[PDB]
Amino acid sequence: TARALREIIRTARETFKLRKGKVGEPGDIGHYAALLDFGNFYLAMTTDGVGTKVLVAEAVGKFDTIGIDMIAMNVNDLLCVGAEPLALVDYFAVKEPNEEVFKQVAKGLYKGAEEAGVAIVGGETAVMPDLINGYDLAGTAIGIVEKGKVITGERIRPGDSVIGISSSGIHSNGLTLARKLLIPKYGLDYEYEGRKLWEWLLEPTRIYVRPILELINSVEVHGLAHITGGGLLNLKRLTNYGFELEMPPIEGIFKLIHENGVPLDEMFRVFNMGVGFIVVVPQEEKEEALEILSRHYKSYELGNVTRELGKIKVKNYGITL
Amino acid sequence: TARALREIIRTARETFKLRKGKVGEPGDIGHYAALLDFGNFYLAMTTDGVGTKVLVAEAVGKFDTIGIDMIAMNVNDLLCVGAEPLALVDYFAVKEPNEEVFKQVAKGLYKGAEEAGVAIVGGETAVMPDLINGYDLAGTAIGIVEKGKVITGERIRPGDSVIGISSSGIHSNGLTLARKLLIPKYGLDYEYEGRKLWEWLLEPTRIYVRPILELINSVEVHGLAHITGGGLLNLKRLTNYGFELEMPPIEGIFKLIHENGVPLDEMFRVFNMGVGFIVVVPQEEKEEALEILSRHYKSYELGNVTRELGKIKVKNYGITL
Ligand SMILES: Nc1ncnc2c1ncn2[C@@H]1O[C@H](COP(=O)(O)OP(=O)(O)O)[C@@H](O)[C@H]1O
Ligand SMILES: Nc1ncnc2c1ncn2[C@@H]1O[C@H](COP(=O)(O)OP(=O)(O)O)[C@@H](O)[C@H]1O
Ligand SMILES: [Mg+2]
Ligand SMILES: [Mg+2]
Ligand SMILES: [Mg+2]
Ligand SMILES: [Mg+2]
Repeated sequence: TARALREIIRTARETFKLRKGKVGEPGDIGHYAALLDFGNFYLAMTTDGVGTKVLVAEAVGKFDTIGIDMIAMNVNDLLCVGAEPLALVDYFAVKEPNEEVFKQVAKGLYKGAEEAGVAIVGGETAVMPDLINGYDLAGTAIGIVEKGKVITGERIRPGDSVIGISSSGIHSNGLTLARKLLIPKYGLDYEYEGRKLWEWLLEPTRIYVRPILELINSVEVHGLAHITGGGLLNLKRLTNYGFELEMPPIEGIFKLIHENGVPLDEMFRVFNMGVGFIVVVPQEEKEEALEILSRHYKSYELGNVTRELGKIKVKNYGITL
Repeated sequence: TARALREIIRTARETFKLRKGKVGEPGDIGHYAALLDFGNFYLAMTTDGVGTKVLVAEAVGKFDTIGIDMIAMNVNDLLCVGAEPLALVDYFAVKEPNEEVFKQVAKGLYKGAEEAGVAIVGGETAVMPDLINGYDLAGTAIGIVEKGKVITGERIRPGDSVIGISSSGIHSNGLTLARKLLIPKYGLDYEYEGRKLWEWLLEPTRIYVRPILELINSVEVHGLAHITGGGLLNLKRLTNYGFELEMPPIEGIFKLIHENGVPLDEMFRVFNMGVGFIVVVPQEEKEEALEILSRHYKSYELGNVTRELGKIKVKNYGITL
């Protein structure tokens, strides 16, 4: 996947000169959102989809929260440059204009937008049954960050505290491995800790806008990472320094996947393993940061930034990424 | 589709109040781009895909122009609120990450971006074979328009001049009808009026940024319409007044589609029929408008806006929409 993308990223970088010295001049590609220079402030913009989570929603006739996943995926990324989310458009590529599916999608769109503080300002509906085997929901979000208040991770230093905010569950990454591994063996109706497998797989992605905007307005923040594709590897997008981490107990759907033979190092690169968002703050700000985040969701002191460049050591599981 | 979309549109309008009085407060949904209030200017933002034209690219193995279709679909829509395109992200949802395909997609991306004057600032690559039967390429673009310079069509008045700019060909709408009607009977190698069927179907969408930016900076412009889905019906989005039009002769791929049994009333509602972009200007600007446009592409005085309401009379074809 990354080797195929090389040609597109290189070409994209060549277009940057088109907006040189002009409104909207961009930063580099590779971070959680693009930054566009509008003088006093940057506009941040990111585009992200839900993934094959939508195939579970279809089987049980419940798209009621898939719009939450879409909104969460986009606005949580905007947070990772320090931006306040403002607006979103949605791209709905569908096999058919199913009024039942669309009515369900609409319910979660409002719930998500209110929690994220964004207006849904437009969108695109593409009915292409020869191209789409289902209902693929994506979107694009923009937000604003003042010049001088971008948070890319360049301020991360060894000794910084690393704090994790609990995920609500599987979120929207790793669904293809989980679907292929569990559904044929167990059935979608398989009951695990009092909920059906489809409920574990469909649990809507958590939205972190309110705790993170409160955090960055109260304490000095050096890095912010939304845990999506790549798992804990997303931390290396913030800094060259290493991490020493104690990850929380493996529970819920992650335990079920693990007990079905996925190696532990693979799942910390694929699933969020209970931690959906990670923040990096100076050690002296650790307790206030935890107090702020713990108002909103269960949060963990995970560990510390080290001088072991490039390594992520999950000490309590004996895994090094 | 419009029926299935009612609950999504209704719900999206209910989210507008989340940004009431804040940066990014939106205008209404329904137009070619969303308008976001940033004080002295609006940010315009739109999201659009290529459509099943990608199936033709995949069947023949030629992907080096669908990046042009994507960028054209998005930046041409930005023009229709009077905005200058600035930046675009691409959403590439694929069955497989083929490096040859991606290498070609990147050539067309660069050419579209340079002609449109936009930087490609990021994007998203979703590998989902259970959900995608090919290579679906879409994107989101943003532009800027100063307060007091928004061109919505509200200034359109009876008597105004209606000018059409030629398309390059089929552009990116109606491909589902053209593919299903023509390929099984003729094959993609069939020769028609000097070109193969696949060349008729894959001709890249024209980009109108340079002629339209010159036009709005030179003359008074009352409305701008990019001719996409719905064909000439897109004029009804600008105004409730009527139109009296003479459309150019039926040529090339539209002629072959017509000869294969699609009535002209349907094709003026599906295909651009030779006109890719329409502008409405007061009659005293008509000749200067034609001068400017004709320096970029073949353009036509199509007709006038009428005091009569709601109808689009294509006079020389005896058709009323
Ligand atoms: N098709 C694409 N076109 C342009 N840039 C892309 C594309 N896919 C990914 N990128 C860029 O590569 C980086 C990694 O993106 P991704 O792997 O989706 O992670 P994330 O969503 O967390 O940024 C991002 O900065 C993104 O903008
Ligand atoms: N899935 C969606 N969610 C929100 N708004 C949508 C969606 N699909 C279409 N719209 C809105 O409907 C209007 C028409 O959309 P569309 O038919 O794609 O035409 P266009 O690209 O010419 O605006 C646009 O204002 C768009 O923002
Ligand atoms: Mg993302
Ligand atoms: Mg559209
Ligand atoms: Mg469009
Ligand atoms: Mg992404």
